[PDB]
Amino acid sequence: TYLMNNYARLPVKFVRGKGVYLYDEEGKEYLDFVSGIGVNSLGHAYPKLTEALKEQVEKLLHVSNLYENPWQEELAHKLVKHFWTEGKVFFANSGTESVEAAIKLARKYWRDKGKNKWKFISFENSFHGRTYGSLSATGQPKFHKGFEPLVPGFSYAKLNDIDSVYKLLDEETAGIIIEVIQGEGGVNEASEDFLSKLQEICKEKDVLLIIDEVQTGIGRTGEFYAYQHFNLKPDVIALAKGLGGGVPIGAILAREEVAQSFTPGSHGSTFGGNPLACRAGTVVVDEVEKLLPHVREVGNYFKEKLKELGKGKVKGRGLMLGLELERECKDYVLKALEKGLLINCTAGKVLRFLPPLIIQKEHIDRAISVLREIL
Amino acid sequence: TYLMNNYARLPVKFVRGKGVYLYDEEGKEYLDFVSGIGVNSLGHAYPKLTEALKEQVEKLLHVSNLYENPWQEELAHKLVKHFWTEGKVFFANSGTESVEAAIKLARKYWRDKGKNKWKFISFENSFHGRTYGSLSATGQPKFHKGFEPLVPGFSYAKLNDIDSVYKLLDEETAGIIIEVIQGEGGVNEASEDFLSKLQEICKEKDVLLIIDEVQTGIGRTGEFYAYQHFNLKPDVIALAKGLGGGVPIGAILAREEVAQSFTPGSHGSTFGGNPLACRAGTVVVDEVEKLLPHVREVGNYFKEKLKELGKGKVKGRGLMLGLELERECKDYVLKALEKGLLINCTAGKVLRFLPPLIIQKEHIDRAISVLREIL
Ligand SMILES: *Cc1c(COP(=O)(O)O)cnc(C)c1O
Ligand SMILES: *Cc1c(COP(=O)(O)O)cnc(C)c1O
Repeated sequence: TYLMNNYARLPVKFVRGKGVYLYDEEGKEYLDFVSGIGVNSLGHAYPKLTEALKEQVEKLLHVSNLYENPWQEELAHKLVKHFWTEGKVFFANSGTESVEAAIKLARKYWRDKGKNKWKFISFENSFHGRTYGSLSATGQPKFHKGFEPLVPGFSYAKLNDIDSVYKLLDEETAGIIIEVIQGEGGVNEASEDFLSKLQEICKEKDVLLIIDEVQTGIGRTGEFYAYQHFNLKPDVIALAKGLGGGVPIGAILAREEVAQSFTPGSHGSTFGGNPLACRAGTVVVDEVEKLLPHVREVGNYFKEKLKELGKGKVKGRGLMLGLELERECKDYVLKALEKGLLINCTAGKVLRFLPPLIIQKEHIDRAISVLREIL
Repeated sequence: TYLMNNYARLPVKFVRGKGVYLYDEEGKEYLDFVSGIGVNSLGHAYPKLTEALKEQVEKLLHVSNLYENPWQEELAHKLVKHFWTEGKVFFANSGTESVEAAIKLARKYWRDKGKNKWKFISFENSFHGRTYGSLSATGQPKFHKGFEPLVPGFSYAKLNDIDSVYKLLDEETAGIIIEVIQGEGGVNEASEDFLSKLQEICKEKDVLLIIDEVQTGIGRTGEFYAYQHFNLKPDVIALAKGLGGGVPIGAILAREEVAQSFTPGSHGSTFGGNPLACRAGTVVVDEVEKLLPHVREVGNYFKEKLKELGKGKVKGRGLMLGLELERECKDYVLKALEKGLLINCTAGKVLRFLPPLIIQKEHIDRAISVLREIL
């Protein structure tokens, strides 16, 4: 192999996909309940997306941000129209690049006011990216192992433990970074009470609330933005994964007053906001908005069916669900694979389900059927 | 606007490209000598690239590195074939993500060996990216302002000043990061003598040599990798931009021994190595190696014509050229634009030229004529 050994790849290779199914060279069909880790929001070979991309490829792939990028304005408008207040967007290429932008925006925001707030409070079991800024925010030392020193200023509180947050907070704290639901961390849900308090603290202590919606964003949980389940009012949010339906894209959306700190030359990206990614993003956002009622309906159904299995605690909401097992779930992933079902195991014993947002109840029953056979 | 104000965009809206030409919303035609900052290596609507991408879009966009990605193997193989020794590749989505991966690999490398080397020496006027790790390596304080503290351990020496390197090198130095030719910094060329000694220092002081080829890589300077002009032997190189011909992609290539340190779970990327990016890279790499002789010839032709204008010092190699003017080049960019020519101004007074690698002499003459009339 000419590739570095940083991944633990499953012994399977796909060549094509269509709808919620993937196929290997052998022609064997696989029901996809991982969607490339919540990236293939519209499944594979989605007609509207496929046709749009084929057209864009022949027209213009990239010109860079040296020039005006109208397509960025169009997509941004659709993202901001769903935000709780007036806001602006900066486009990136991935979730980690998006979190990086949010951290830089938060720090410069206070510096612009002549205030020395540069610290951040994130949470244990969180995952915000692998690049240095995002890695420092990621509350999992195992991922830090060998790369220290990280960016100074990051401390880790505990999810649903408001007291752990108060303890790490001081007058030098720029922001609090959190995932409404921690995906990679085991589909851990921040409670309404905790989130409500977290918001109050940010208003009270004058600290920015930064929500990482890279995994929960764009309809994944049953609302366009997961923060909307609790009427939260984030200062900045990070987005990626499902936003591009398979095409690499990322973005941060900040409220007007905060966005102002991203002045000319303060930050940028070469590939960021290229016409291909924005074309894909435009298709996805319009489609997810129409699918939301279905995502809520199919999601509730899927959660109910999981509870019926009586094989562990069911976590999450919408189509970001988990099944906490008593044993390590690594082996179940292999057994499901042999049976033509793609599932994921994270946090050691939590099966993570991230099917495409176009998933139907019939496909759900098919997946539940396999689970009942292997658990 | 719905976009943050972090860019200083020229008032031109492109909508389509064909060959080495771009067309804006008014249908006006522009000869592209910037190629989106050296990204559109094969120009726009390149037949072979377009057909390959359209075919890929219909089949598979993304599966994630949870599974085997054969397309990653194929592209890596082609990139390693041109490397000076045996190595491995890690795929990212941008140049900044690539430099970040390199910094991480270098630090973990020494940790695996039981050693305490975590510092890096980079150079003034260098540009390696905007995310925290890369931002720390970037030797331009103006890009740091408001974002500190950065990742600890970075110091900046002076290009072609070997003594400035010694004054910063100690036993805790993990590696030296450099651009063979600093593009963004003003197309600054590292001398053969300097690079020779720098290579010497690394071997004798036992420090890793990391060359950032995001801008110089993939044929831009006449050779597949710019370091080949000096028979250098880097431990790690970073690539991006032109590698994808317009599609976002990035990567680091490291010789076998260093690559070993990227163990399972140590690093990763959700979008990294997706089939769309790899299909693009595969086409570009095959086409570019066939263009190398052409790049060298048209490149030398262009450089000579630039010298003939007698309007400044000509810098660069191959098709990465610059013209250092007596005063700011801000206005000339606009004047050239008005005359249907896209050029770039960097380092305040350096006009940078990065035409597509398929550019021909007839096209060069066209650009030269415009330059003669405006300079
Ligand atoms: C997956 C994920 C990331 C990383 O996204 P990348 O595109 O791999 O950089 C960051 N934050 C959260 C919450 C994620 O789920
Ligand atoms: C352009 C450039 C980068 C940044 O690449 P991005 O994709 O914008 O992160 C890094 N290093 C060098 C040498 C570059 O020219």
